[PDB]
Amino acid sequence: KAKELREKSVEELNTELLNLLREQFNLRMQAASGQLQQSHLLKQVRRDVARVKTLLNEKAGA
RNA sequence: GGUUAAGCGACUAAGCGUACACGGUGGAUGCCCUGGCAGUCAGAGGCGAUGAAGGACGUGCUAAUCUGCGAUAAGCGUCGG
Repeated sequence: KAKELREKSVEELNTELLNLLREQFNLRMQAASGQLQQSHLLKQVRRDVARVKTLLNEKAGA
């Protein structure tokens, strides 16, 4: 996914980041409620957030 | 054969002893090595304010401990195998 995400800019990657944070919250609410079933989506979204933050820190200037 | 008298007198085991058979307990002996000990031949001889040694807390689909890791948290990018 990093190859696709490198095309995006600092804005439109922050938007992506915030959207994955919203999705992570919603998955957390379903999971904690005990009505998620697909328990593996939490690993998927967390690693996606880590990827977006890595690309942000790369494009910051360092 | 009957009665009496005299003499002698086996068989008892509440428990115990010894022998043998079979058991219980217990964890020696034998065999074993993912642990150690002593060295040889090579390395390396340091880490730390770019925050160490060592820790607390946390981190999973996780209830706990160990291992790894640090709010990007059993992990993120890139390059090779």
